[PDB]
Amino acid sequence: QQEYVNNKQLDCENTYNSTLGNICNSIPSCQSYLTFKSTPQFNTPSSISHLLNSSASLISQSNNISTVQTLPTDTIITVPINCTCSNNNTYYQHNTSYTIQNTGETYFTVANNTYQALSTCQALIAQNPYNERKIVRGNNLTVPLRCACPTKKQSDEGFKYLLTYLVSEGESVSSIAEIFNVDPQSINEANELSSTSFIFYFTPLLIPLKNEPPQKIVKH
Ligand SMILES: *[C@@H]1O[C@H](CO)[C@@H](O)[C@H](O)[C@H]1NC(C)=O
Ligand SMILES: *[C@@H]1O[C@H](CO)[C@@H](O)[C@H](O)[C@H]1NC(C)=O
Ligand SMILES: *[C@@H]1O[C@H](CO)[C@@H](O)[C@H](O)[C@H]1NC(C)=O
Ligand SMILES: *[C@@H]1O[C@H](CO)[C@@H](O)[C@H](O)[C@H]1NC(C)=O
Ligand SMILES: *[C@@H]1O[C@H](CO)[C@@H](O)[C@H](O)[C@H]1NC(C)=O
Ligand SMILES: *[C@@H]1O[C@H](CO)[C@@H](O)[C@H](O)[C@H]1NC(C)=O
Repeated sequence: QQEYVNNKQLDCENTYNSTLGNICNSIPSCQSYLTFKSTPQFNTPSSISHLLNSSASLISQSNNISTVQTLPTDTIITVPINCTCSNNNTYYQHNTSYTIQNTGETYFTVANNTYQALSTCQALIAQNPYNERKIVRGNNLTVPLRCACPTKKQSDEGFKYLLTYLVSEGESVSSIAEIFNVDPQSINEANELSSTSFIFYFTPLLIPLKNEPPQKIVKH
């Protein structure tokens, strides 16, 4: 289980435990997965791997695609990543780097737009030295991407991986669970939600997996 960010990552002026990162509460190193929607700029295994610090061969393997193909805009892909503990072993995160392309970008646009909510403004503020009001083109940010490793309880239940899923409008825990062939209660467990809680678009949600994720993700 990890606490759900619950749209606290919209409130960049305040610090919330969940927005600083998933807590290192299990094994210190594991294989994990992110998801990512291709865009005109990030439309190939090489460009996406560079942004997210994965490899083109891993993306090719996980999605059953060529390492050199383009992807139609808005294709959801899985991205295999290491997940390990960082910052005095406090957080599970996967580090990557991002150089600001245009002055005007902010910690929020980096976390929410460029990285599609795979990180948070608060984690970027906490883990970088730049004045949040004066970020400029060329600043090279460390971006702590959200991931986790299964807890002992989840492993005992048969979960091999956790995958960080990006919620879109019109999804429910049941529709997301159908993608991965898991019980939605296991998604609730993984995110410290109940069947009465809500999930929100443009937030990351951990999906516990018994097997590798499907090679093609279709929301509906
Ligand atoms: C956040 O975590 C710390 C230590 O883990 C502790 O203050 C408490 O459990 C949480 N509270 C707040 C206000 O963040
Ligand atoms: C995993 O960690 C190794 C060693 O730090 C690093 O070289 C590699 O880029 C990482 N790969 C992924 C997919 O996270
Ligand atoms: C990830 O980035 C943080 C913040 O700069 C750093 O403290 C940590 O050592 C990094 N972990 C790596 C590179 O494995
Ligand atoms: C990729 O992740 C590894 C740790 O797994 C880290 O050492 C390396 O600095 C990262 N690369 C980038 C470009 O941030
Ligand atoms: C967050 O990013 C999405 C694209 O991933 C964008 O559509 C949305 O406008 C951004 N959220 C805010 C509050 O600006
Ligand atoms: C930003 O830093 C990373 C390592 O933290 C490095 O791999 C990358 O080349 C740097 N970006 C630029 C544009 O120099």
